[PDB]
Amino acid sequence: AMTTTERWQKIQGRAPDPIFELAKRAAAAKGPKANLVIGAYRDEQGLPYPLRVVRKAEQLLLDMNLNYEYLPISGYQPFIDEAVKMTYGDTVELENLVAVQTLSGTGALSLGAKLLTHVFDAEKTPIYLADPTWPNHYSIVKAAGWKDIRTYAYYDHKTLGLDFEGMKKDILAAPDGSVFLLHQCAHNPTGVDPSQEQWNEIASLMLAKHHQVFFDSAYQGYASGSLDTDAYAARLFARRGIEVLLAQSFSKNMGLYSERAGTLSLLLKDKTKRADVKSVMDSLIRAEYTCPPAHGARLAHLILSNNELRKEWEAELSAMAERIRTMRRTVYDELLRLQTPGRWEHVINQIGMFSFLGLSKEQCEYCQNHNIFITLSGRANIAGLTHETALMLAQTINDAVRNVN
Amino acid sequence: AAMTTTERWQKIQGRAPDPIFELAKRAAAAKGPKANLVIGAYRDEQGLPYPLRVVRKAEQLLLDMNLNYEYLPISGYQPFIDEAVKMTYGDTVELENLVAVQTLSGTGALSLGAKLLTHVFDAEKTPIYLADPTWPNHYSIVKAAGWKDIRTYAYYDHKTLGLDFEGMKKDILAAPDGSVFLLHQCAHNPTGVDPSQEQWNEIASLMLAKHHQVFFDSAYQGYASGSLDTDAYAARLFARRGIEVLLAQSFSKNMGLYSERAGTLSLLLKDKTKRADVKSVMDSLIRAEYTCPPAHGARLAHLILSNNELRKEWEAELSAMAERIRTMRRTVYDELLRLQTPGRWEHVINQIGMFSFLGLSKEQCEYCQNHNIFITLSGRANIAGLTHETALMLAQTINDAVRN
Ligand SMILES: C[As](C)(=O)[O-]
Ligand SMILES: C[As](C)(=O)[O-]
Repeated sequence: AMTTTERWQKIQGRAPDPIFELAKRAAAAKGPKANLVIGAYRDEQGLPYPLRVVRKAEQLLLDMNLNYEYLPISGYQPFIDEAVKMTYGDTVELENLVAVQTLSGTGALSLGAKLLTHVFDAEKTPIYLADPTWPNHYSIVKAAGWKDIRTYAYYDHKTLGLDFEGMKKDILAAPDGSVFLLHQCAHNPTGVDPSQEQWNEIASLMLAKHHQVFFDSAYQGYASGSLDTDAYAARLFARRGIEVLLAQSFSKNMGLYSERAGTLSLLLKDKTKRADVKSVMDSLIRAEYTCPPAHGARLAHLILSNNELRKEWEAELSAMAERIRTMRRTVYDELLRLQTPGRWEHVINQIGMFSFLGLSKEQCEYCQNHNIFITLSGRANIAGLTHETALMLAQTINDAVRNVN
Repeated sequence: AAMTTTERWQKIQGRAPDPIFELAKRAAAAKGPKANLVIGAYRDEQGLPYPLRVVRKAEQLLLDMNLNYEYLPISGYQPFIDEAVKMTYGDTVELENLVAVQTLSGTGALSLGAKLLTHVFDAEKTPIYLADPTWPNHYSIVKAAGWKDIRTYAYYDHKTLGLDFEGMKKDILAAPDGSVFLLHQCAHNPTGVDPSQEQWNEIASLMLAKHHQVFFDSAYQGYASGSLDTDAYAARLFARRGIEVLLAQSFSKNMGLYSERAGTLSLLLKDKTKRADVKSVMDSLIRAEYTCPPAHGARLAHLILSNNELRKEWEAELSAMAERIRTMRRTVYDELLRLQTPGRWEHVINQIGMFSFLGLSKEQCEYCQNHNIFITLSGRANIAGLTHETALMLAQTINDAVRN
């Protein structure tokens, strides 16, 4: 603390991201293995799967010779409009909402959490996250300045299902005018979503308590294989009059992980305030990164907008969702043939890319040590499996259960 | 007292608009003959957006590589980082003794760097010094990163239209030891005024004696003079003088990659264990903001930096862009001489890079704007948006503004 060298010498290091680390360990791991850490889709051969429609869009886009001039702060409008239309339906009135392009879902979550501090007192108003949830959610929200982060009950670790009664109690027990970060479909990590009727009950509670709803929509398409089906909760909440804030990602459903394409949108009840909310969002973006990367949004716009590419895309995503169910069925069937102790129906009843297996930290540690790389919380990327490794996963679960529990 | 969400959203405070934004909009919508010289992007000799030929080549090469779209590491695409830092510092002892990450271009590196520095300095008490004048977004970025005592150092001499080097030195010395100084590495924005080599060396010495932290904004290497070496002088000199340089790098102007957002943040730091701690803070800050950076811009810049043939093509293509800006500076100058406009006008050809402080009063800049010559009220013009034709128009309108 006199020369700059001395000043830097005192910088406090930070722990590394456990997920991204484990994925690195898995990727380095030796013989036959299952790298099931990160939620990234793999094909039948277990290899990365750039979508055929994205390969088509690459060539279309290159032939068009668009320029590289700065986007507006808010980003590439053709993409934003199509993207909001994909989640809210061709019905949606673009004029009654505010929406910007973001750095995928993470970017929309960070941006939205910061925005909310201009409307709510982030020193006092709680923000509620699901129990359990993406551990990065807590980090993002905290970094954005939220000082009272809480949990709503969601998953029942005994029944390996939804704890809906606990969720309702926690919504009602929260102070009025709190923020709730909800998973729009394919809850991460549990893979269990409310029913349609349960979503409508949640909406009525959010209304009666004057809560702010923040949807995280990272997996639209993966809960059912159908984009329209999976948009049910967002569309319901819109129809019910909720001022929905929603963070959207194209990393998983279009496979654009590396290009960072997403949106942040707000259904603003008072149209005269749209300009003011846009001006805050734009100042937040301007002071971080000035404007977003164009390539991913340009690619996604072509795929959303063109009727042929859009239908090809939806068929490709439907097939992706179906390979995941086949993998679930393969693991489940093998768990039955080995007569592994316990119930395993949640492997096939859960939806999305993951299975939340319900194993102990020690059983998970066992798995990792036999080259089955699932998280310590028991989360497994089913979309990482091949027929070979789905069988290995079951065999290792069977071993872990019979030998540690 | 707001109760419903709609009532809370009702109370949100709109954030005042960028006056440059409003002017640029006026300029872009204007009919009739005009010169839109507001926003800082390169235009070619026909006044048009200029995708680089080497970037169009690299696009096709990348497509033919059949690459996937899987996440980059949090810190970004490491071959890009390595080539990017080798470009600014050269193939030298530095490359092993630094920490660097990919960022969302210069802006991203500036925000990340300003946040990072709050983990080494007390942003509540330690002053951070910006140039007088500077890019208005500098103030926004630092304020938003948490800096509470934002100050300025004398830089442009509004009388001489050159550098106020004595005043700069005085402010460097008068600041408390251990302050942060955000320096423009080359092509100062908005003025085009840069210190000489010998002046940069005096500055390095002052920074060492005062134990100031140096934060370089490096948005224009190569693009300023046409030479990557020339334009890297300050960074390399400061490195050689032993300064722990924090540096924000952009490929927006020098590769025309405005839309793809490719940049780096790097720190020169000797101890290897501490390099890894610094890294861990950079990665933590990234992760909570956007998880990892976009790949397409980084893959384009890496291929151009690394492919020996594209690298050579690019340096020639950049040299020609820089030359064309000088050419426009020369055209304006000659016309102002030709028209015998009152006053000194040599600053038009002594300034370097895209931007020029023309030296006009507010009333004269208003006159330019009302005659469809869109420069800012502080007299900033983007020389690089001129054509031979609008260069002459500018000089003639300046000559009218000055005369009435
Ligand atoms: C983790 As994401 C939705 O920012 O690719
Ligand atoms: C203005 As920039 C250096 O972030 O493209």
